[PDB]
Formats: sequence, structure tokens, C-alpha cells
Amino acid sequence: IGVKQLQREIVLPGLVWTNPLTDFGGSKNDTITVRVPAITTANRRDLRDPDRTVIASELVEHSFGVTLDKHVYAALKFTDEQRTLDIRDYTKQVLMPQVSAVAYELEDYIAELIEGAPYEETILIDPADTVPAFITADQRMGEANVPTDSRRLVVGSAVAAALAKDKQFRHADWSGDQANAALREAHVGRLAGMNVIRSNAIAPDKAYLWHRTAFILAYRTPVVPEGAKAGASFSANGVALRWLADYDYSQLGDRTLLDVFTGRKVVTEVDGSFVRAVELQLQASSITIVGGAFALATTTGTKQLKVRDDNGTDVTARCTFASSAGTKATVSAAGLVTGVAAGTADITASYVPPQGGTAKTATVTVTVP
Amino acid sequence: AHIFVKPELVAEIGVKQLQREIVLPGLVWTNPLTDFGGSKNDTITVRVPAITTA
Amino acid sequence: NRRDLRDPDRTVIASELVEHSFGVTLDKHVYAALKFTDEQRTLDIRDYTKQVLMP
Repeated sequence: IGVKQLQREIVLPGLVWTNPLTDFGGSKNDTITVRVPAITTANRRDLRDPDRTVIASELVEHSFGVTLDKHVYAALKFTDEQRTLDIRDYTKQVLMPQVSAVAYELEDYIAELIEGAPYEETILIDPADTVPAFITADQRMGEANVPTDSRRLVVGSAVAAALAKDKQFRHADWSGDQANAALREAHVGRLAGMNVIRSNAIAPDKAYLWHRTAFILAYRTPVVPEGAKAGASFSANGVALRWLADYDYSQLGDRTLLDVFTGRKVVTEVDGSFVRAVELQLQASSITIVGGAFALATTTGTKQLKVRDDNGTDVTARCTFASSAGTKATVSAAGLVTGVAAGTADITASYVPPQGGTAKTATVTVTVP
Repeated sequence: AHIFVKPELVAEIGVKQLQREIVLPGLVWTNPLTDFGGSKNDTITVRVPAITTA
Repeated sequence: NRRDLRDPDRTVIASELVEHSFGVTLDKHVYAALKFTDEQRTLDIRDYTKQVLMP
């Protein structure tokens, strides 16, 4: 029998505008220019005014550019000694992991696109009541006259858990769902008029709401060259990758490459302000080091600390660590603690909250043997 | 190396400048008076009837 | 991995496929044993499948 390694699901590639336009090859610098049609301004005169001149309006079309600028690949140095030696059923022991790796890389690419956008403010989600934050997000997207259809909402694991824990969705009288789909099932489905899609690619304590015309992904399958011994077009989650395999030379072993050309764009407005998507972050109030007080294996032992906020989000990568007594044990900037002498020490973790202000502080005791 | 000559390919993919919806004109009392031409200073007077107290 | 398009540095970073395994081994002997003298088996025990096997 076999147990698979734990790998996340794939949601993002289906929720993003993909290949609106093609034929990047027949354009200068591999850029397609998208034309935004013009709008006009009117004017107001006064009746029976002695001067009879009219202010002539203007009709200026705008434009932006979409470009292919990245090339995602998963190369394998598949030495021929390994082939027919340990690798059996090539179609499932190497090809499937390679395809899955490229799919996960594309999902990470889209996730970096979505998270890395010019969001001028972040909408704070109060864990006690979360609906006001989502209603505020809807209101923000309504102030920009964004269409109300084809709006996608993606929430991290922490936000979904907080929504389920919210008394607004958990108490039946407060939600009107006399089946408690947030208590029997741990799944709140619809709120503030938008569906919920759970993802782990995005940061755990963040949610993003975007219109369809806010992010653009452009894909191109590389053409299988004539001089390639083995070529195929193994597909992916809506993407057609290209797989090509050299057989010899250098090491007299196989070398495989599974790749696709990719490009991203965030559709900003004509004034360079991003209003077609909004982001929300879960408000945090306290942090605690998981595991509490502990002891190391040796005097020079190493243990990797982990800090969770009150919402369960791990904030290890976002915390500053200090040691009360470094002569007995010191703590790195990434949470790793190494002992240098026998005895106890006190470690302080400081985390600036998303809402801002005084950082939350959590103190733990480490007893190096 | 190789040098190619290629167009620009301006495209339209449905991205348009965002505009407000129009809901106000159908809500206000429009055109109860029309004969503005046949009146002095283009002004039509409206007469509110008298009321009295006992 | 990802690389820039039309990059003159035409190199590819190879990836690694490592497959692990772990074992489950037998280490305990769960037993229940009953010893009956011949008199006990003859006289004292009246119904074997109810007085001995079931417990």
C-alpha cells in the first residue's frame, strides 16, 4: 500500500481570466496592445447668453499592453542509468509528478499576481463579526462602478475558519439557516452576495475579491521543435504544456523538459488606480508560541519555534524574536533557537498586528538541558 | 541574429472605462410644464390655491 | 522553475525526484490462555463454548 504526500488542491487557474487574446507571436516585443474606448464630457451653457461659443469636448482612446515575459518549466536530469533500473511505469512515476509540479507553479504564479497588486488599502476583518468587512468590500467595488456579475471571492484557510466560527453564521437564529451549514458542516457558502472559494495558495489570513476583468493570464504552448527526439503536449489544469525529451550527450542520459510561456497583467484604470479588486486581511489581537515551554535535546540543541495568532494563522515568518539570556540560548530571526549553555532562557516574540499599533508580545521559556 | 518585422495588433477584449449607472432621471417629476416659449422671461407661474382658517 | 522569456542565459535548473518509504513491523503478541485440570474440564465445565471460548 502507499500513502500520498500532502499536496494542496488547485482552484486559482479556473477563477482567473485566461487567454482573452492570443497571437502574441505576431506582435512587436510579444506585446498586444489593448484599446480602451473613449468617453466624452459634456458642457453647460446659459440660455440667452450674449456669447455663443461652445467648448469642444475630446475623444481620446486609451490603451495598455499585455506581454509574455515568463517561461515556466520543470526540467529533469533523468540519467539513463536510473531508467530501467528504479523507475517503472514512466507515465505515473515521473510524468505525473512533473505535470503536478508545473501546475502548482502556475497556481503560485497566479497567486503572486493576485496578492502582488497595487491595493491601496486593506479591509480589516474583525473575527467577532466578519460580515461588515465583506459588505465593505462589496461597497468599495460598488463605488468604482464595477459590474456586479462574474465577481470571484477567494479566502484563505484562516478566513474560512473565522467565518465558520462567527456567531453570525453559527447561530441559526442569527443566520436564518435552520440547518446550520456552518455548525453541522463547517462550510459557510454564500455571504454578502458573493460565493466563497477556499484556497491555500493565497496567504492564510487574506481574502481577495475581484471582477473577471481585473487580472489577465496569457499562455502559449511552445511548439514542439522538429529536432526533438520525443515530443508531446501533456495538458494541465486548462493549460497545454509542451514536453520534450533529449536522449543522449553530456551524460548519455535522458533530459526532459515540460514548459509553457506565461504572462500576467493587472488591469489598472486609465488614471493608474486599481479599483477592480479589493483585499481583506484578518485582524489579529494576540500571539502565542505553539508548544509552550519546552526543553532541547542537547546543550547545543536546535528547535524551530512556531507562533500562531489567536486566529490560528502561523506568524513565524512575520515575527521578531529576542532572547532574555543569550548566554544560555539564542534565537534566530526565523524562530530557530539554538542553545549554548545549560539552563533556562526566556524568548520573546513580537508581532506587529495588521491593524497597526503596538506589537503583540508572547513570552516562552526554553530549558536547554 | 535573426531579425523579424511584425505588426502591433491592437486588440479589444471588453475592458472599458467604468461608468456610473443611471437611475435618477426616471425618479423626478419631469415636464409638468411645457409652454415655456409663450411666457415672459421663459418663466411659467404655478398657482397654489388659497386656504383659510375659521 | 521559471525563467525570463528571450533570456540570453539559456540554462535550465534540473529538479529532483526522491521517493521515500517507511516500515511497519510486528512487535507484540496478544494472547489469552486458560489451563484446565482434567477434573475441571470433566465436571466443573458444563458448556465449553459459553464458559471458556466466549470469555
